Amino acid sequence: TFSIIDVASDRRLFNTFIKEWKTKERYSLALACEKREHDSDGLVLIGLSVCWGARDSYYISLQQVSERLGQVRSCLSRPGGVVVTYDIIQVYKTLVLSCGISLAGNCEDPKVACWLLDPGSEERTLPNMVTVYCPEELPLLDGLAHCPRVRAATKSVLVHAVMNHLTGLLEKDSMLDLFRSIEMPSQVCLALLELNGVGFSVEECERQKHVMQAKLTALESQAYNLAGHSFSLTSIDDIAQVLFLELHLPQFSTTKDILEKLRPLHPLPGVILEWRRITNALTKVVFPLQREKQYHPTLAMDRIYPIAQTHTATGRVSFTEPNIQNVPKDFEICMAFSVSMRHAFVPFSGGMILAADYSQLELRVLAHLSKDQRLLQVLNGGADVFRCIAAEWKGVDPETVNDSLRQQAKQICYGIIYGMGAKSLGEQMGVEENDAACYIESFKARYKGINAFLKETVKNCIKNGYVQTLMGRRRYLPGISNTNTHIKAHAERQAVNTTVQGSAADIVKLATVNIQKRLRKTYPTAPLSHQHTLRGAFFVLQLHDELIYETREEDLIQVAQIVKREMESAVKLYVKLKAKVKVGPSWGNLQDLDL
DNA sequence: GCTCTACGGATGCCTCACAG
DNA sequence: CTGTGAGGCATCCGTAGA
Ligand SMILES: Nc1nc2c(ncn2[C@H]2C[C@H](O)[C@@H](COP(=O)(O)OP(=O)(O)OP(=O)(O)O)O2)c(=O)[nH]1
Ligand SMILES: [Mg+2]
Repeated sequence: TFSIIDVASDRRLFNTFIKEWKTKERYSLALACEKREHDSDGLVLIGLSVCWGARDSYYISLQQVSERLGQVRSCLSRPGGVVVTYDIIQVYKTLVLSCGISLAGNCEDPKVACWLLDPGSEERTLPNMVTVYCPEELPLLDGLAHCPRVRAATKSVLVHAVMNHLTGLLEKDSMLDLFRSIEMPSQVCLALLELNGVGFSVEECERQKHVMQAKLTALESQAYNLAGHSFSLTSIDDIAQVLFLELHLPQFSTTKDILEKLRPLHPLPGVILEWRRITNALTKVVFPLQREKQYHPTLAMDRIYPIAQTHTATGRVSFTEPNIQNVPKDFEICMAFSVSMRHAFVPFSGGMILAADYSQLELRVLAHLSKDQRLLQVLNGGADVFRCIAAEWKGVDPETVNDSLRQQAKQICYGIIYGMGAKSLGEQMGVEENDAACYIESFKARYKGINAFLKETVKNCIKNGYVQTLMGRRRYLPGISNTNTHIKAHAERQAVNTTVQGSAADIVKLATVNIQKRLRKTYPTAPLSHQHTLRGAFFVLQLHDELIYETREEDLIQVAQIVKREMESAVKLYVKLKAKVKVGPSWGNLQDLDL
């Protein structure tokens, strides 16, 4: 019954297809691109194929008129009417960049359902899905020359069948409400983030690169003079020589975090550390971005377009190649220059970067999950828990806690929460093994609800094989009952961390979706992204709790109000989700906006 | 006895042509 | 006949963000 009839061949047939399509509560949509060139209509994208069910596929050719594209735009932009596509983000970007079509409404992606049912598994290709979840369609795998009219039909029907199976599988696991309402709208928001791209000035990048390269030459001159000869800084053998071979205390694994008893006294290891950061910064941001930089003519600027992965074990969002998330924070260079690779990321003319970062997000989520009344009452009163942790660690007043010293407190807190042992805590605090063990013991005793939550999460993981987040995501950890102690402990730490961190990721995704909905309510006429062609915000980057939006100068205040309200009202918990909003002329130049 | 990501570089065995 | 350099991947680790 596998049919590939072409609806876009007759006027009346196409009209009947459209009128039956607008009433379909759930259909499957597939791209059909004959990519003769690497983002066009009739040259790259050839058409769209549809599938309502019962092994039926209808093809809408975008080749040799525009009324078909107009009606497809009407159907795809809020015709119920859930459209399921394979790799929704790339499909959304292709539709936008080829025809300016925005998928508005309810969208679904079988990859997202497969990753919900097994976050730690491998990213199943569509045939891999048909060979696992829906074996009853294997003979249809033939059809993926490519002939994008047949590959699209086969992909659409297979995606429809696979998503129908995954719908029942999610209903069994009680993830369908989370999948339909939170996971997929977050994917559409990430597609909008990829379409927008983050602004990027080469002029700032060029001057930062020039200063960094001058510093690299100076550092090489120092290192070749500090030791006595001219070695190679990119080969581990040379660093394992001189250091650990002449005077320094230890093949030898010359890496970071051995700063103790090495970086003091002889200053060579500090120079090597600075050289390695600046070199990593260059070769992983500056060079990759200066070759991945693209020119937006309408904005008359340069933009970096990242690619989101979203197949994360804990529910986070990552980015490949450009790695805008991993762009380093500002660091100082002495003769003093300030390498701010984020400062190279800029809004359009007459616009401002707006960044809203969740304040102690995972602490609040852990307080809600554990129902720990102590933590709840501490963090509902406006107190900064990380500041107090740093203060009690160092004995200084909490109001005088450095941001760098607060990062160590954050690391200590989250590590203790997520299974850090006594040796690692001693390393990260400088205290002895016994002192670190007593610190973890008193931490669990003080926050009784948190320790009870950890033990109960481990026990329920052993009983069920999986852990669950605040909004229903399950991660299966078969190693929880493994006989080997190391694997069992790793699975325990992963279980607790997945619970809390996946809950935080769910909260962040829902906050992003709510912000986007409110922004579209407030600015219905604004463009959805920078590739749809001003007013509103644009969501140029996501930092796992932080949302960079790149708003207009006059709309800054209203956008900040909207963003703060939505990030605080995303989910109703026993905690308050205090969001910290900053604005500035650049990503690397942001000032706190107490609004 | 922190977790997550990507990613490149590094190990670390497994196997195949191969030259003796 | 057979060790074997080489290659061939398969993962592990370090490092930057979070
Ligand atoms: N296990 C672990 N998770 C971390 C660590 N640093 C950050 N994370 C996770 C937990 C945080 O809730 C989440 C968001 O990142 P941030 O570092 O910006 O922290 P948060 O928003 O919690 O606090 P702050 O923003 O400083 O008030 O990242 C770390 O050192 N260890
Ligand atoms: Mg934060």
